[PDB]
Amino acid sequence: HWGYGKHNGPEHWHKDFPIAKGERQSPVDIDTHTAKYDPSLKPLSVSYDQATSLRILNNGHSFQVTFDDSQDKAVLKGGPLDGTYRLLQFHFHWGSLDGQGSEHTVDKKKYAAELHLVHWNTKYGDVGKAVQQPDGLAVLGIFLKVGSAKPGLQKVVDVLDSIKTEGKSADFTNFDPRGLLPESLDYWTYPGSLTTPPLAECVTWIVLKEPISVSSEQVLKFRKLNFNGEGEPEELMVDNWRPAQPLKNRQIKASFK
Ligand SMILES: NS(=O)(=O)c1ccc(NC(=O)Nc2ccc(F)cc2)cc1
Ligand SMILES: [Zn+2]
Repeated sequence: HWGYGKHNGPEHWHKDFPIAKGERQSPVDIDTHTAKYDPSLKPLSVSYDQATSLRILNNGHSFQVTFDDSQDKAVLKGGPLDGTYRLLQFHFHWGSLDGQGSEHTVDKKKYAAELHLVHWNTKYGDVGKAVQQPDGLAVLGIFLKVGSAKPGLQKVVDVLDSIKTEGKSADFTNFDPRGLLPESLDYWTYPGSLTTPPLAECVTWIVLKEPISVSSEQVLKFRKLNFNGEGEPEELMVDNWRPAQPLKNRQIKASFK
């Protein structure tokens, strides 16, 4: 099926998911001097104090930390959003080299990785229903640059050895995702899509201005994961990012000046 290689990568996805060429595809380049400050945008409300992490898992295209989304526990609200969105999972996209790896870009600049905190609109009842709606998901995107270590990321780094290959998972309870956030919650926002198949056009994107810094040792451990399953020819899980897509008839709004 689909992946990030030369014969199944982003240039191939449209054949099984024709919405790949749709009108609100993600990621995009954020042109900072074309994004307009919108003074009617509210501050984001990130309420993660009650977050309950469950598992960490290699799904053959990234690794994901999953949360209990059966109650309002870890929710995103405010910003451009109406209503309440529950945190379901987070995952990353990263490169083979530090100059590439993010999905969104900023004035064509690529960061070393990008964190996606995936939330779904509780008015649709379950995530499967939400992905069929134009306002079903809100993904909070955070850029990673290589510099100083991110202490809140180390517990994730520590366990990646135990989920090296596709299909492996581990208990990952009591993880606090607040340790992955930068200081500022200033943000760009636009309407877009999932960046992996099925590429559904169901996402309000909220991309934070301020990257987090992670150490070279931390991102190196990302690069030691495998796309393949156990026992099969080792292909390093690197460059699992979709490139920027046409902005088409969309405006990116900034919450800052
Ligand atoms: N890389 S991204 O845009 O943040 C993203 C987030 C979520 C998905 N996929 C997803 O959530 N699928 C899903 C559908 C129904 C379910 F019940 C659960 C998951 C794909 C890309
Ligand atoms: Zn993602």
